[PDB]
Amino acid sequence: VEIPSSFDSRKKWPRCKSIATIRDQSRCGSCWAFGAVEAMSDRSCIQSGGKQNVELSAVDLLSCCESCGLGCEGGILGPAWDYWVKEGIVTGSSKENHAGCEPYPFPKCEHHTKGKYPPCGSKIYKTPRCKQTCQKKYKTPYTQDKHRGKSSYNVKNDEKAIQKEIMKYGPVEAGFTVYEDFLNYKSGIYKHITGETLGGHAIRIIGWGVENKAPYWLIANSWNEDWGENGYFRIVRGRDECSIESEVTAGRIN
Ligand SMILES: *[C@H](CS(=O)(=O)c1ccccc1)[C@H](CCc1ccccc1)NC(=O)[C@H](CC(C)C)NC(=O)N1CCOCC1
Repeated sequence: VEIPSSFDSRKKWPRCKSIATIRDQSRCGSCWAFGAVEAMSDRSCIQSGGKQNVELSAVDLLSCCESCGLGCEGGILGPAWDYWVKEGIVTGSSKENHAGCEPYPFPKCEHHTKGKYPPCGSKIYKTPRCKQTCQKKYKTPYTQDKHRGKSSYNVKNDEKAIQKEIMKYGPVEAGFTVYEDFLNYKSGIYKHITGETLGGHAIRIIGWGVENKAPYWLIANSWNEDWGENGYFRIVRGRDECSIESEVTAGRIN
């Protein structure tokens, strides 16, 4: 397949409401779980021809996956996608939207950037308990609100491979190395220039493009709409910038 100079999953599959959604981890290192449930939400819709049109619960995956790492202290992508395939994940919106089986317990906050929400600050919440209980207004039992994948896999660390994957099957989750200068991002095409490592971050790649000959990946961060470019950032594409092409993981419902 020929790869177009630009692609945006929001524009290809606009009936799928989750794709254009920007979420917020709040004061919790749950990026690993957000990147997953976001991409799973997008993909469940894309791959089902719009039959599933849900927001999958971040807290269910964060709190219930025992093999996924340390919860709010950080996680592991392979087991997150495996949990979706084997156990599945229920529905659940942000705290503020109070929708679905298990909405997120934690409120929006500003992540090292200016805005209308309270600053997140440096402290992290304890990983929520695995409650296995839909909110009282949601009239489906927890186990019966589960959405399951069929397969999961890591994507080849090749630019064209990642592009074909996104274009054909939907947004992917991707891990990358976060350096201090990432905290200072307001807009533009990011590359690492200053600052030391802050570990890793997991996000959702929704597309790609090119501006003034500079190619980039287009990515949804999970730090609310006030961070970066209305919740998104762009990063250099084609040079494994901060290992952005080397930790891609996704999966399929069928
Ligand atoms: C999310 C990244 S983040 O918090 O949104 C972020 C932090 C700083 C800069 C930019 C983004 C989590 C943070 C986990 C954390 C780390 C240190 C203190 C508290 C919480 N990152 C992860 O979950 C990563 C995911 C990988 C795919 C990169 N994993 C991770 O941090 N760990 C793996 C499990 O062992 C613990 C560490």
